[PDB]
Amino acid sequence: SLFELGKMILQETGKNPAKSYGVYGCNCGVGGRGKPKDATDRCCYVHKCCYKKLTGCDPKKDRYSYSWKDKTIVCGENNSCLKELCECDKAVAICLRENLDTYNKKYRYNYLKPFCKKADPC
Amino acid sequence: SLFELGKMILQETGKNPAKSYGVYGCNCGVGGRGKPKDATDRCCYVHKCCYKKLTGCDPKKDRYSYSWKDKTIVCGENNSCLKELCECDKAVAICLRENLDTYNKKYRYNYLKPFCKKADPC
Repeated sequence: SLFELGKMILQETGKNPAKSYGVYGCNCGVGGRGKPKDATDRCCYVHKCCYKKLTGCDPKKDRYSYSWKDKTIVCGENNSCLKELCECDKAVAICLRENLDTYNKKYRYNYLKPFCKKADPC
Repeated sequence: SLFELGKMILQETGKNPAKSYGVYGCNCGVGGRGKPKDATDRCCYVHKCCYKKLTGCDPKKDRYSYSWKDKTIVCGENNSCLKELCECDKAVAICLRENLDTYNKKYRYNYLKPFCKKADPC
C-alpha cells in the first residue's frame, strides 16, 4: 500500500516521501504517466508501468510484509501479487535514491501534470 | 478532478495545496476517513463524505469547469454529477480557508494515517 511505498522511499532516500515525490515531474506521485522530466521522474514512470502489470491485489490499498535487514529492503513471501507489489515499491525506492544526485526542486510541485506530454505505452 | 480541487484550495487558502493538505491529519489527501484531528481535518472528513453521494462521475480523474467571479468559486455548466462534484470541492476549499487559524503543522505529514481510529458513518 501507499504506507509501505512511502516508508521504503523514506528508508532509501532519507527524504520526506510525499514532500519530495508527491507531485514531482510527470510521473511521480498523484496522477498518471507522462514524458519523463529527468532520471528521478523516469524511476516513477517505470514504477507506474510496474503497477499496471499487477493482478490479484490493489497496489494503493493492500498492505504487505517486508523487513529492514542489514539496511536492505527484504520483501516477505506474501503471495504472488503482494510480492510483485513489494518488489515494485522496493525498486522505485532504490531508483529514487540512486538519482538523488540530479533531483531538482523545480519539478517538485508540478501542478501542470494533467498537461504533460503523453507517455509511451508500457 | 484533483487538478480542479488543488486549484480551488490554492485560490481560497493561498497555500500550496499538496504541501499543506496532501497528507494532513486522518482525512485530508490520500487514504480514507478517520477520526478527525482538528477542524481542518474535519473539513476533509466532510469532503470525503460528500464524495460518497456521487453517482456517475469519477472525482479523482473527471474534469469539470468552474470560474473565478468576484473572488468566488463559481461552478459552471456540468451535468448533475459534475455539478455536485464541483460543489463538493468548492465546499472543502472554503472550509480549509475558514480553518486556517487552527491549521497545525504537526498534522501536516501524518504517515500514521493507516492507524487512525475508525471513522463513524457519514
